Amino acid sequence: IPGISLNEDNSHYFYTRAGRRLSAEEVDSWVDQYAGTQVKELMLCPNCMRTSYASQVWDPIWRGYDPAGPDDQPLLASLPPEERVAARGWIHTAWQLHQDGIDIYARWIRRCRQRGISPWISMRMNDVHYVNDERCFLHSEFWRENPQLRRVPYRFAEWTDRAFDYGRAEVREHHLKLIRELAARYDFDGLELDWMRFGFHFRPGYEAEGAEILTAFTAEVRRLLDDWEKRRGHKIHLGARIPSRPATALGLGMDAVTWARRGLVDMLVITPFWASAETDMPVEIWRQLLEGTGVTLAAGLEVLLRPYPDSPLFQTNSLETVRGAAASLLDRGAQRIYLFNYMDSQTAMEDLENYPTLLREIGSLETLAGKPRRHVLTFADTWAPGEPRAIPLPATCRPGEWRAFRLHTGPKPEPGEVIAALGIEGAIGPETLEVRVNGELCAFLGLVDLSKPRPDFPVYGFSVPLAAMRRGYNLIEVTARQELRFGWAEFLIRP
Amino acid sequence: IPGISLNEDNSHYFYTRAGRRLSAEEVDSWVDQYAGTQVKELMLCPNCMRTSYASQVWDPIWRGYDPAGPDDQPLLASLPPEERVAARGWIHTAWQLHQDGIDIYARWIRRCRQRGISPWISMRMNDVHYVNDERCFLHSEFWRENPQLRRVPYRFAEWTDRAFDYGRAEVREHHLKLIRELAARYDFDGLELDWMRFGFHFRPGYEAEGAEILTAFTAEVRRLLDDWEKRRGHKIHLGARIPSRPATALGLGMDAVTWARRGLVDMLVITPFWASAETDMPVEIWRQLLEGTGVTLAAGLEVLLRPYPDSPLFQTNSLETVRGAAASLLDRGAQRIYLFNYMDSQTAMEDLENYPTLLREIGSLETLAGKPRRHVLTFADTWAPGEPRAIPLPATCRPGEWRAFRLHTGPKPEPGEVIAALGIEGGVAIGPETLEVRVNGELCAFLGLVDLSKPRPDFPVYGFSVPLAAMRRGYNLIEVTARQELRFGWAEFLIRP
Ligand SMILES: O=C(CO)N[C@H]1[C@H]([C@H](O)[C@H](O)CO)O[C@](O)(C(=O)O)C[C@@H]1O
Ligand SMILES: O=C(CO)N[C@H]1[C@H]([C@H](O)[C@H](O)CO)O[C@](O)(C(=O)O)C[C@@H]1O
Repeated sequence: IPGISLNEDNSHYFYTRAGRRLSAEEVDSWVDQYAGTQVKELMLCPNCMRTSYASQVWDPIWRGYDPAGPDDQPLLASLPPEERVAARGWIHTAWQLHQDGIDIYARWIRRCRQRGISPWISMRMNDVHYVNDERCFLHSEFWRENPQLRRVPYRFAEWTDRAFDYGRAEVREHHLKLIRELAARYDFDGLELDWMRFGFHFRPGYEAEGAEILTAFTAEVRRLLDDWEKRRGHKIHLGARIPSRPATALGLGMDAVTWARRGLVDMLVITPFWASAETDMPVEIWRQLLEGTGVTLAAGLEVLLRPYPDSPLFQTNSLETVRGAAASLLDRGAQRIYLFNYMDSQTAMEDLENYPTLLREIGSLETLAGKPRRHVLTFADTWAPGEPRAIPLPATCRPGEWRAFRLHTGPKPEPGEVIAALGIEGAIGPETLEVRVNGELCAFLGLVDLSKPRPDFPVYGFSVPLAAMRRGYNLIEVTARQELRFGWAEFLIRP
Repeated sequence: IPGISLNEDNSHYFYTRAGRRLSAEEVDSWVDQYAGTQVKELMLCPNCMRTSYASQVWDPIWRGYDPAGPDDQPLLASLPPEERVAARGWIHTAWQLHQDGIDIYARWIRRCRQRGISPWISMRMNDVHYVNDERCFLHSEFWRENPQLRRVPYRFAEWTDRAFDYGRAEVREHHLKLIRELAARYDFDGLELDWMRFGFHFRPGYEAEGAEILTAFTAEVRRLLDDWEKRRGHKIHLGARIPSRPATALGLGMDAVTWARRGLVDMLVITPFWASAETDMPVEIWRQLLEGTGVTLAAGLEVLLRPYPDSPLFQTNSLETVRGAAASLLDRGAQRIYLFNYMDSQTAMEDLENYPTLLREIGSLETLAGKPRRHVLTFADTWAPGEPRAIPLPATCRPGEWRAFRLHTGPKPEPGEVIAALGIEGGVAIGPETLEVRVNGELCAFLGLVDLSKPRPDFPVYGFSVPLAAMRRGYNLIEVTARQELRFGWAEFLIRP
């Protein structure tokens, strides 16, 4: 079966377990929820601009920390009073584990290997959370002291504006120092260069030179791990997270076809940044690009599910919507489903009771088969600077005009019900819309009470004749008698 | 050098030479203007829904024609009186040629090799001109009698709604009858399948089964040409015209990577349909996709240059703007520049005096190098039904907001002037500090209003002096912020040593 790669971020475990002395036994139990599922690999993130373990070459999260002191101390001063409580949870929990001689990543790796999971280290290569606050606890003293090493000096409109420029040798050396320590300190099966935090690593306009620079950096990483294979006596993998379309990937200085062909990486994770999980990604094109290279292609899901970038909705995926994306992507040739931000609490799916069910279904077409699923239209949140953007929603239809929406619904539906659903933003009757799926007339059903995630405007349901649906993309065509704007579209498949 | 491939359409010669009695010598003389140029292959197109030659298996353009009759005769009755004169120039020149025992395509093929040019035939697979007019002279009787074989029966909002559905067996057989006759009648160096007239071949939603079907159809074509290889005593090439981006090509049922890997085709032309040349096409991606297949990748240019699909401007490329596109696409790895609608008259660049210079320059970075060129921002006119569209212009900038435009300018600039030029739509006057323009992060000095040569917008264009050493090989980034709300309708890089 393809199976699941699940990412545990750098902060979550420390935020959620704060205020309790953690025993080695408890730390170990975290790995156990993942045993005997479709999870093949845990990607354990130990860093932002700072480490959550006791690094000797970077700043740990607790550098500057007074354990005994009040919340209002120099490290937390720049935060509002209530946000210091959460930040100090992370800082104090990670500190107290060090004090107790517990290395969390050393214990998780060891427990993974007992429970038949492959343990990975995922490194955040260029995290910029809260760089609007130059005094923030989670920035490195290296970032604070070296404003000249940033990507964009002439403006500050986005956090990525203040990310590090890997065009600079001092910047590449800074990140290679952590990878050198991480190789030494931890015997992991694989290192995953998480380029997708936050995906922007070069001066605007120098991305072509950047592609050469990143390919050369990757080669140095692979050479280092080749040396640790001998010391460690087992193969060590190298993977990377990159954008969802191949033109955007190259446009952000990530030429992965070259990394693959030169044998530098053996896994690639195509993924959005954050704003929504892309239900539509061109997997088939990447498979053709990567033919013969021995690289596993993983399709990355994010937790949010949102219809367009300006939407005020911030709801997460549900078991049904993840079943929809999983079936789609596996059908298109994904060799792994990768879950970022699907954790056991706080940053997680809102229907959390379904978590164990999810970890045992979405890694295979046979386990998803004949279970209800939802294929929601969304959008690509990440484009190279000045690259034309393609955003389906929202969509206006004037009187007598036609609008089409293609949605990837993966395997041909089993015997059962198929609904096409359309949310209208801003007053329709049953004859205002004519809806066809693959040419075929769909019967009006009336208003549909959607489970979360759902818009906050009316959703109208159309009955699709079962035999209309095909394998892969499905085409919703509509014409309106009155001017309307669409803000949501999905297929629901219910055997 | 990569060189040029140049497409002569099915109608143009007959339109422009109408009302002269043509001799064999004159007919031969057409090829001669392409001799001693960077043109390597003439793509000769003999068909729409009707052939311009005397077919035995399809309708010639003159089926139903009364040579002696008046303009107002059955074949032309459906047309406005003025439009009848031009239509009949096409029908009567193609008819008279046949009456005088001249097969125009036989003669062009022969002359081509006398002149060192490789001659190709280029078939239009699904032309739909004027299908709003059910009684139009240039439709096949097969098309008129078989409305059930069209793509879309539930509406007529575009010509492509009445295109044929290649998902049907009877449609494939109809187009395979023409290929079988073309391979028998003409000794060509290769056949091009022109899928991009007009690009839409399948019922909306069935493009996945369409891909499997067109791959098998391409496999039958290749197998048939393998047979003719032994009869003709030399190699016959098979090529196709496909969309500009791999996701759209597959979405319209064209899996060219499979055609290339299975050895079905040895040339692919990536191209827009019509509405504008694309100056930005992902050549480098296609090159990675086709690696190890020996397929010749050609970048197709169209004659129109327009900034956005809803623009009312209909101006053609200039020598400078083709220099621009050509340099960009070669720099990116195009193994040929392919010209569509760049004829010798009527359907032609507006600066026609510069056509001989064009056919001697755009074929190599060496012959383009140091020469004035323009790199204009446009748009891709063709997307798969319901595929989201990425259109850069027009672009609104609110006060203190930033907008970026990435323009592919191919080779680094030689010692000279580089200008970023930006057209502002609407009735709003800017000051010289209204805009802040950066290229690859570097400030560009306001130059004032630019008087662009055609093609150009009908709204003010402002020029910014780019520091030379800012510019890089490949994509170059324009970043703009405005102190007042503005809409951009035009962007370019002008590079003049
Ligand atoms: O906000 C929290 C928990 O309070 N953690 C966030 C977490 C957090 O801000 C970082 O781990 C800080 O280094 O960041 C992410 O992992 C992310 O980058 O997508 C999402 C997660 O919700
Ligand atoms: O309209 C005319 C004749 O004046 N020729 C047009 C020509 C013409 O309509 C067709 O050859 C008729 O089948 O079509 C094209 O080649 C085209 O498809 O882009 C354009 C060309 O300008």
